[PDB]
Amino acid sequence: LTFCEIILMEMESHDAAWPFLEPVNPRLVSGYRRIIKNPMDFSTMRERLLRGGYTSSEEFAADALLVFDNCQTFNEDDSEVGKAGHIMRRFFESRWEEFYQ
Ligand SMILES: CN(C)CCn1c(=O)oc2ccc(NC(=O)c3ccc(=O)n(C)c3)cc21
Repeated sequence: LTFCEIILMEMESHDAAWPFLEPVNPRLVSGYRRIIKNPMDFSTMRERLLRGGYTSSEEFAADALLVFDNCQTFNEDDSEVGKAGHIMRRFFESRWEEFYQ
């Protein structure tokens, strides 16, 4: 899972990562809690990873993909947040394939 941490750090430093660094505060984003039932973000992933809460790379990847699937459900593809989610998903998938094929 050290390679999960490497990928997480690269995601956290990406130019398109800004929507995903911290949990969405649903008080500030109308409809978020109604539409997205299983929120996820990179800081929540980091807290779990550091504490040993992922028992396989698959569990970590499922949380990453949940970030991107939530983003695609909630936001238009041509919105700033939606565009960022598509970039981040492809970045994740590309880096993932280097360590986990
Ligand atoms: C103007 N506008 C494009 C940016 C505003 N803006 C900012 O200046 O700093 C931010 C920091 C975080 C957020 N996040 C969200 O808007 C959001 C909305 C739906 C969603 O699914 N996610 C994952 C994130 C927005 C901002």
